[PDB]
Amino acid sequence: VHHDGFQTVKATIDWEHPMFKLYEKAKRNGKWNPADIDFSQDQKDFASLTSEEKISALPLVAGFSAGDEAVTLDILPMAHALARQGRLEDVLFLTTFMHDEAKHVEMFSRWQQAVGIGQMDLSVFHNDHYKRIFYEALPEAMNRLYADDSPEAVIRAATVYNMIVEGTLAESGYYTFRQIYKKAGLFPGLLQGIDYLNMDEGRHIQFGIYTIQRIVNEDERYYELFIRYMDELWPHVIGYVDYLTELGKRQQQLARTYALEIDYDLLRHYVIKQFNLRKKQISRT
Amino acid sequence: VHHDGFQTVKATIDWEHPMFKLYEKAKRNGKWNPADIDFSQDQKDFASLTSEEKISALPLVAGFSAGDEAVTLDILPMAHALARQGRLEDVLFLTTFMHDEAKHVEMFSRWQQAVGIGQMDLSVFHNDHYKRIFYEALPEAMNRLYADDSPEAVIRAATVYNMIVEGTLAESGYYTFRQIYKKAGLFPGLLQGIDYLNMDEGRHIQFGIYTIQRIVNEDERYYELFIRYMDELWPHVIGYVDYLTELGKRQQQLARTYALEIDYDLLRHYVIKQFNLRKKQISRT
Ligand SMILES: CCCCCCCCCCCCCCCC(=O)O
Ligand SMILES: CCCCCCCCCCCCCCCC(=O)O
Ligand SMILES: [Fe+3]
Ligand SMILES: [Fe+3]
Ligand SMILES: [Mn+2]
Ligand SMILES: [Mn+2]
Ligand SMILES: [Mn+3]
Ligand SMILES: [Mn+3]
Repeated sequence: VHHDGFQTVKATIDWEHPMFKLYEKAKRNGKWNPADIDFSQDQKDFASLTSEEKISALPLVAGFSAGDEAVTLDILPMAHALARQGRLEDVLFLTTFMHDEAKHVEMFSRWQQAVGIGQMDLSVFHNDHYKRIFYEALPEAMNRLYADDSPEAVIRAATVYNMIVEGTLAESGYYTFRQIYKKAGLFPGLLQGIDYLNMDEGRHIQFGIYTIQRIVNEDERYYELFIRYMDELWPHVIGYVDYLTELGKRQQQLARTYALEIDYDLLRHYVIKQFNLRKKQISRT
Repeated sequence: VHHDGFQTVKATIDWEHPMFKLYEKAKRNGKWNPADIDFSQDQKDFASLTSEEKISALPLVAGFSAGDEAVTLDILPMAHALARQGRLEDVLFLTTFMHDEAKHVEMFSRWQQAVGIGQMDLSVFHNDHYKRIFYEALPEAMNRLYADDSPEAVIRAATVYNMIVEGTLAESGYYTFRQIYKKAGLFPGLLQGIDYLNMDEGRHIQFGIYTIQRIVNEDERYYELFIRYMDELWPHVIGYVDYLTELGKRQQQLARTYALEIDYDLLRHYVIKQFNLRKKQISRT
């Protein structure tokens, strides 16, 4: 439908808006290019591994590659809905958000190509719980915004995307990568990429916090919805974590070879801790 | 609706896709930040001008500020429609496209703020022809893609957006800016910004060419649609150009002060030339 006018003709950008400030930071801190990462040592590492060691790393890469691809596609409805509400500074920031996720897809796909597994179908490592989050609940909640941009809908979208997928699962994934392979001295290019992703992610999570809090600020009963939507998804979060844990416990050879005492119970407590601290970053009042 | 799978889990990015190549170039060539442009001399230039000279530059800035704001909002349906078709490399490139346009909005709005006209409503310089393109036909054609992503719809969207708004009007606007103010030695920060915009724009127009040509390649009868949609919009293109020309001829003081023989007939022929050469970049066969 028609534009009735344009904010930067009638006035200017709201230079003090929190999302204009986050946009400015995204530009300053978002120059990294996956095409510049040197994966040559990663190719040698992967080739040096036994078949049993090779498998160890793939479940986590399968979760990230599909996850980054899903969030690249699935942020578009949020950008649309806030655009239609006239939230110009949010939209500007979301152009950095979307471009970040494109680079994330690129990074994991470059790693897979470089180490020689691009032709391998890693979908085998998505269990039913993962599919419920990433194949279903995430696209459902985001696409809803095209026909329903009510405060409830927007809260639910930000909860699933920014607070669960990013703020709980992605953060725990970055922590897991470091805990395992940074210890081993394995895959330096991938770990460089992970550091860049984890930096981008701080802004993504802050968008979600801002968005949920500004709706809760209008009506503190939306706080209860936020908690409810977090708890609805917890069973699939932990069901995926338990599945990856079980895979890790069955395939021990990378841990033994590289003298990693992989503390799966500690990783599980990191996930629980992530989930709970995301809840605490939203104030009921 | 659900994701049935993910290309970068089943396989990898198509590294040879023309739009992955354009994405790669966008990252290499898209580092500029409007926040780094020094507008201090532009503020002094604008203040030094008489009121009659001040007005001269505003119609063109009004056209660009609203135009960049419109295309920032209005590219989202294209990204959605190609995402839903599975065209992952197009989507990756379109994240650079969208972020470019956000910076363009930012750049013009920073200039307006710095020279002291942010509080002025520049909508007065949008005549009926401009409104028909930017307030109506552009959003209509792009939003259509949400419910109709047929080859006809996609061709029409790319024609209005990439071939007319960008490939005809924007290009002619950049040329006009240089012809007038680069001559005068006026507004160095704005002209730095214009050079960056004009560089981004080359990729935007190439997206539109790629998109229209790949549909024409399926069925050369779509070539006739492309020409028809270009000719439908020509009356509003030139009606806006004639309006800006008339404003230029009535307010002569900047030209006299700065010894610019502004050749409005030459600018008009540049627009006609742009329109015709965009037609020629699509091959019927
Ligand atoms: C073995 C302990 C389990 C640790 C949890 C690992 C979760 C893997 C992460 C996969 C989903 C990544 C989502 C990315 C979202 C984004 O890019 O914003
Ligand atoms: C006086 C001669 C007329 C020259 C034509 C000037 C047209 C002004 C341009 C305004 C529209 C700009 C659209 C920007 C689109 C984009 O950012 O991709
Ligand atoms: Fe993210
Ligand atoms: Fe453009
Ligand atoms: Mn289960
Ligand atoms: Mn007319
Ligand atoms: Mn990501
Ligand atoms: Mn532009």
